[PDB]
Amino acid sequence: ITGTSTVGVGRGVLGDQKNINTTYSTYYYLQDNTRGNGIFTYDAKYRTTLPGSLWADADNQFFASYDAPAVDAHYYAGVTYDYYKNVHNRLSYDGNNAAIRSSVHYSQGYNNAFWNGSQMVYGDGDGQTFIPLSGGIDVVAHELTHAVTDYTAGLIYQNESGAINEAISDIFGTLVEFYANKNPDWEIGEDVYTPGISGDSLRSMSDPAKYGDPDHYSKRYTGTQDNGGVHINSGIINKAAYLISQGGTHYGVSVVGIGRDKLGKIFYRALTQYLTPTSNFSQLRAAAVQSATDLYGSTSQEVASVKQAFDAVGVK
Ligand SMILES: O[C@@H]1[C@@H](O)[C@H](O)OC[C@H]1O
Ligand SMILES: O[C@@H]1[C@@H](O)[C@H](O)OC[C@H]1O
Ligand SMILES: O[C@@H]1[C@@H](O)[C@H](O)OC[C@H]1O
Ligand SMILES: O[C@@H]1[C@@H](O)[C@H](O)OC[C@H]1O
Ligand SMILES: [Ca+2]
Ligand SMILES: [Ca+2]
Ligand SMILES: [Ca+2]
Ligand SMILES: [Ca+2]
Ligand SMILES: [Zn+2]
Repeated sequence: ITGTSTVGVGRGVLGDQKNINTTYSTYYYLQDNTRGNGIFTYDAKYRTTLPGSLWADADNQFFASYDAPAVDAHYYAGVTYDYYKNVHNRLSYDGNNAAIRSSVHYSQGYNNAFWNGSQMVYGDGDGQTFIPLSGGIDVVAHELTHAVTDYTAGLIYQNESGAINEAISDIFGTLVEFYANKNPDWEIGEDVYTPGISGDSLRSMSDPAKYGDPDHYSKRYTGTQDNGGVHINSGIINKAAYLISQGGTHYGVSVVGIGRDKLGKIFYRALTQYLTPTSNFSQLRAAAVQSATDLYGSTSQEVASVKQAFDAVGVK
């Protein structure tokens, strides 16, 4: 909508207060004009018609329980935009400041979030498996990274290319979480997963096997569930990325960590320069090696650590 840019305040899913960029035109809309061509947050009103209604508020104060998922989807979309612009010089998910749109209150008791090819969508959870999923910055960044992937490598969402697609979203979801620097970890979804169970998460990058996901290529799932296990075999790549950044000895193979920033530069370059829709795990290794070579040289520790990490998870 056309209006004047202003700043509101509210509370997110976890009860934390934050300011949000809004637009005033009779009502205050969750429309942030300070980033690219706008960040727009919508209310699906417990239905599945998308995008729903652009979120309208009468007084620019968003402290109602019903407001919280919108606050966080809107705010964390902005953080993720900032990450890609400030860290990778990428303007929104298409590189040309495409508008970022998010809908919350999707359906009833919906225990998931997703990028639908045009926008992000967040369920409220059922209060047992999940609370509203936009409360997790790694979830928000995970989904928006799917958009980045769709506009760059275009990894098909099945089998190994789909598992890479998932891992990329977990990797940059985590790197955005570290970028914002509020309780950062190498776990996925911990902030919105199982409110009645402490210390758990949906996936682990540091130890995928914690939740039954493979941490080595020999353990990859080869059935048909989950589009060929795209959320399962992602653990193999998540572990490799974790090792590149943090180091460790995995199945007896030692990896010297090079830190989160260099992990991001290597995998972002791989994603945007070398990966293709049909890339498999072995092609990802080559892409990451070439990216590290571009950035730091063929004889660098960085290239060495990329090789060790993929060796450690059995990807040749
Ligand atoms: O879980 C939902 C909650 O996030 C919202 O605030 O009010 C409706 C609930 O279904
Ligand atoms: O209570 C909710 C209210 O906060 C919102 O503004 O409109 C929908 C209602 O369910
Ligand atoms: O607020 C209620 C919400 O919790 C549920 O998801 O659908 C019915 C609504 O009235
Ligand atoms: O999937 C397994 C899980 O069920 C168990 O609790 O801990 C080990 C995991 O491999
Ligand atoms: Ca209000
Ligand atoms: Ca965390
Ligand atoms: Ca996390
Ligand atoms: Ca939990
Ligand atoms: Zn995903």
